[PDB]
Amino acid sequence: QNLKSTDRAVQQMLDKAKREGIQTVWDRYEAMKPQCGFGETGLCCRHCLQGPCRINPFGDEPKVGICGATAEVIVARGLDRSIAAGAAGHSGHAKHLAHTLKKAVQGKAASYMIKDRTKLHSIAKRLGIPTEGQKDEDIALEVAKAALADFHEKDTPVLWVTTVLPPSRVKVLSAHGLIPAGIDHEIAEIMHRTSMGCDADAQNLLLGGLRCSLADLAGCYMGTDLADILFGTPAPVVTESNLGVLKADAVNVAVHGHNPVLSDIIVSVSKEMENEARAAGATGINVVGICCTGNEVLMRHGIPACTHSVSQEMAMITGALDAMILDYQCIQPSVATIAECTGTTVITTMEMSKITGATHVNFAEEAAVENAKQILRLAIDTFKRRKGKPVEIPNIKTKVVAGFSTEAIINALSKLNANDPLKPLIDNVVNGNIRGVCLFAGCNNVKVPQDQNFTTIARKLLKQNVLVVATGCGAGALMRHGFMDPANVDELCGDGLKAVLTAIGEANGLGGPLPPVLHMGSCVDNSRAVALVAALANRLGVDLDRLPVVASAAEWMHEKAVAIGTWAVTIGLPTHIGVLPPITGSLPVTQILTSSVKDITGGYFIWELDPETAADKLLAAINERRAGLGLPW
Amino acid sequence: QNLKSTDRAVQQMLDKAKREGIQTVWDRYEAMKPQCGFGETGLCCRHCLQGPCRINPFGDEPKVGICGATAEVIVARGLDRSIAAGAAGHSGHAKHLAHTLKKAVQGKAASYMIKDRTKLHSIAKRLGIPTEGQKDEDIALEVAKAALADFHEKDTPVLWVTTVLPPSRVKVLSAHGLIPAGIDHEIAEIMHRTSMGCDADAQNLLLGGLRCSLADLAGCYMGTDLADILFGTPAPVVTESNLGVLKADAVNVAVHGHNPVLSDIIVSVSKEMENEARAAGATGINVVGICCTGNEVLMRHGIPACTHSVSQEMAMITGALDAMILDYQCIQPSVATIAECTGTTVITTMEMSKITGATHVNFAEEAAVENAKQILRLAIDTFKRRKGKPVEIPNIKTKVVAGFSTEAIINALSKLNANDPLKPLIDNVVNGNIRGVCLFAGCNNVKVPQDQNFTTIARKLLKQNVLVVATGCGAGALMRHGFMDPANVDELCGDGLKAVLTAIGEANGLGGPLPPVLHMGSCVDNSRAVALVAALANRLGVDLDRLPVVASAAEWMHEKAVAIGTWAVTIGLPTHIGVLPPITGSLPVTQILTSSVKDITGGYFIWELDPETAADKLLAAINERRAGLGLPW
Ligand code: SF4
Ligand code: SF4
Ligand code: FES
Ligand code: FES
Ligand SMILES: [Fe+3]
Ligand SMILES: [Fe+3]
Repeated sequence: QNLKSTDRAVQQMLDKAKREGIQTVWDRYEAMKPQCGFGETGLCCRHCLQGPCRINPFGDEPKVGICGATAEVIVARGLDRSIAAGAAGHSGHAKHLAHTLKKAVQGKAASYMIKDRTKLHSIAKRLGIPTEGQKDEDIALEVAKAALADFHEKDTPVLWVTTVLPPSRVKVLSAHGLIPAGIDHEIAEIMHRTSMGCDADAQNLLLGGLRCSLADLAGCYMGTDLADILFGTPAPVVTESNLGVLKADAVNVAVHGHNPVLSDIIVSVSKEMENEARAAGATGINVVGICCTGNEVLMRHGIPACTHSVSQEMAMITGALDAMILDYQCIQPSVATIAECTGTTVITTMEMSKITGATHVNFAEEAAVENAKQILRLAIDTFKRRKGKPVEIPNIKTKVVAGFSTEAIINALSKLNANDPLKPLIDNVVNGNIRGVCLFAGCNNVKVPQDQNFTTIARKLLKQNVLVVATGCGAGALMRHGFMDPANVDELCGDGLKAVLTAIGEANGLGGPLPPVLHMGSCVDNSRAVALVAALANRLGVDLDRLPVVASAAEWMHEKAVAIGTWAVTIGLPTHIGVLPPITGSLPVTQILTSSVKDITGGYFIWELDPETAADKLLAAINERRAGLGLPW
Repeated sequence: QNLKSTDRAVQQMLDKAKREGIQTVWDRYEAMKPQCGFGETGLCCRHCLQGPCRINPFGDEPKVGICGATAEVIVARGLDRSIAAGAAGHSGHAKHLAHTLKKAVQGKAASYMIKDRTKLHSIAKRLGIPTEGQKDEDIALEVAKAALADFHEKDTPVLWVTTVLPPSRVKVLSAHGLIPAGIDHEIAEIMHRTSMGCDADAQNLLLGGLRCSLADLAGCYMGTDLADILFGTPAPVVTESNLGVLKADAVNVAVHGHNPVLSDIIVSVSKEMENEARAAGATGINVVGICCTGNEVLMRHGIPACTHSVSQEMAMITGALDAMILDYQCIQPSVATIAECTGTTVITTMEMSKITGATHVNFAEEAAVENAKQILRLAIDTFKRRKGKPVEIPNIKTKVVAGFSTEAIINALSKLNANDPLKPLIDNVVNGNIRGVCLFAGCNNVKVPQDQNFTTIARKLLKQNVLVVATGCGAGALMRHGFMDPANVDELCGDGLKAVLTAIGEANGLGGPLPPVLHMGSCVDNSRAVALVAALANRLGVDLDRLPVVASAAEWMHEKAVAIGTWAVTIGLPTHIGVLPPITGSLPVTQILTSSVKDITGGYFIWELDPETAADKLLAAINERRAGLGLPW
């Protein structure tokens, strides 16, 4: 079972699933072996009804697509569509939040409001929206309208690219024609250019994909911006993670998906309803998080994280999960079938994300509190039906200190230097206490024993004094293995890094260090790491491709994560990936993405299966950046 | 060779390609056999890096995707993305024309202008744009701005859906939530909902696809609208088709692709340059058409059609094609490799559609005449290099009467009834002279002997008095086999149909009938058949799913054609397809698309391999509609 997951709670539920005959993601993976080598290498195309076409990676025919498409065109077209799909997910999330903010300040959804007035005004300043003499509701309406305008062509490019990156970076991108004209405009243009008998030049195609990945960055950044306005900017919090946060005597309700627009309301209304749950025999309503919508309410409210990604079925296997409330993205559709065995009420809430066999509740922001009550009452009914039923909740959980928004990080640093908060961080980079910065991002993948790459790489970087920040299911992996617990700083961190975490924590009224890893939030909150790295770059007067900053999508899965990895390279970062993407069938495309993209953006993909080898390559990349600044290493 | 193409000129060039060792699309198809059965059935998914996943159509495992996706989810997701890709192609074409019209009336591209003032004003009326007291350039600017606004969400739905379909049809679509909110909005939403861990309900997924297909209809209709404003509404013309329109002593220049924005200019400037071509020893510049941009300038200017679709390489094999001028879509990238053997100068012109090994000329509307000259001079240089070289142009061509825009059809009918032009057509439907209407649309496909389905089905429908209209490469197939020559009416048409074609032609100052098939233009000009059928429906006071009107995408290939077939079903038409789409792996999805979609839109797909059987099923569908109106049959 430790070949499936390094998480001991997950291993325990795998034993239970095995003996109850419940099929899991790992079983479905095993039944799929051996996987198709054409798809694995990227040498398959189904973009027209003359296909499917394939190309032998080596040997005799087929050597070319029926229309004449070469291996390098087929590979670049397939990658481009996965970037566009990722952009469409992060774009759709941001768009829904834009409509919510607009409804809120137009008096149409009273359950929503401007919660962070500081954030609203700083965004409006960043966009060049006039604030002084304006009402908040009119500033916010201007911000929401500007958000919606970035989806289509207009007289400006996408402002959620051009106003978030260092001006030098924008000029480098603009010189290569890489600035997006509109978010949905770029998504559609990718789909057009990759359809049959259109773009057939690998380099032209990949430049389109880099541009589409910045459309995805815009959507990430807009989603983070709008969610902070509506629900508050995260600040440091303490909570717990892993399956042991479930409680047998409570109504256990998981929020699962990505968009917190309803899950933040569920959090609020669930407090309002403890009495109704006590009347059914529960201690209360135990809201817990799965995947990124769980990260959202962990970051803002300290909702304990139940589990993540590949292991999400295991929360049901406990027998104690009474409801699973879904919005969209990364939800294994298997949860709807598994619920018939485990008793869980699986509930979809979004018009464009339904699952056959789940109960659907048509959430509308105008009726959000009423919907949350209808939903939580289904959860209460479910808890009643398992009166007397035995549960197996693994008694396994970790302490999690989280909530490190970029504003929180700057604020924490300001306690060492009030008027120059970034300087203490840069000082310890220069003198070697901080070797560099590594962002862990992206999913788990069934192909990789769960969390194995994240923890192995992080363990080695931390001992080498790398400052480690994490998002999404990378934060999930680290948090479930103790990397967000300050009590483990002594074990995990080098002396230089420990010294810095201790000074910052001691200066923030804690008598203890910051945690070994800084949790910066959900996948769209990868935009927070951009805001931090960009601010560091602007303070040093250099572009991002000169900073000792790297990223590792160590176990990545989703098209969303492919987009993120690509815009990490596009904004200038050495970017490690721990699962082969479908590009090895084309050496020219692999060469572009792993080497020659350096000459365009200064970033590049680092393709490494072995996590120990990956850590060495990440340290080498961090150290080359150090040498380019003339730092010792 | 007749197993590859029923076109005798194509067969002759296949012999030449074979003996010169030049590989063709048919050779590349043969080298790809046997094709992958998982892809053929739709039972493959690569939407995340845990894949590729596949499902055995029958037998033991794998039975489900790794994430839990069922066969019906995987099949519906794959179809949805092909619809979105099609929508993005027709959308991009329309969008480029919208920007061109805006540049033209803003004084920025003097090579473009309002050429059809009648069309501009009728579109503006249809959209509710005020005309009286307004300048043309300000009406047109309003029309262009409204075109661009249909790509994103606004306070109205896509007007290029709601103002083009009968009001009853709009209410039926609106009741099922099928009206698009924005063209690129729907494309992105499809990409989101079909990414991993999102929509997992076949019916929900397919309803999204029907809505996205109407986004494609909007783009088709907008593209036709804008092209008519800019370049003129087609009116009946006489020309020729097939490889024999090439001339050994001329500079033979093919316009190839879909967007006529440059190819219409090439037509104009090529006249301006006969002397420069004569100075190099040519008789002149012989502009000919390939695929839909060729249809565009055939419809408006009588440019002879050289060839289409699957056979496009054959035009090069003659040795006489000096230049091939490409915009985008349906261009076999093989033309760039083949040119090294045949001497042809292959020229790309659009930023997002390049082909490795082709010469790229960066066309801009602001510099259109200068670009056309640079391009035509490359063609002249090429003609010089083949001085004395022998060519093999098959002496095979047909007479083509074309240009039947919906306005041209109404005008032609008006000569039988000035104030009620549709009535003569409806009269002969009622009394049986016209059994019904069949639209042939879409591509050729290497899987089907070229043109075999189109001609076989058309031959049987025409003898049964069906009025046949055609677009795209369906018009190409019919025109290259003599179906657009009035001299063949006696051979091809039933007595009822012949009587009507004769009366209309005789009443239009011809002493001869209309051609056996009415050529209504390019693939976006499928919107013209919609405008005609909608006008017929509005005149009878019924919805389109009550008219004896069918469609046949008899040899379809492109994702664009998948979108068209889907919106033909969505607007209510029985729609035959001649190549299996990747849906047979899911019986529930096949049942929805072939039967139960009837209960939503009244249209349905007719899946039939055998063209003789297809003609019977199309006649049966036409005759059931007749019976529903109480007509004899
Ligand atoms: S687009 Fe080309 S390579 Fe892809 S399926 Fe069609 S013929 Fe094959
Ligand atoms: S989305 Fe599901 S079915 Fe598709 S590749 Fe990923 S795991 Fe497999
Ligand atoms: S041949 Fe297996 S992915 Fe297409
Ligand atoms: S297994 Fe062949 S199309 Fe994927
Ligand atoms: Fe996740
Ligand atoms: Fe074509």
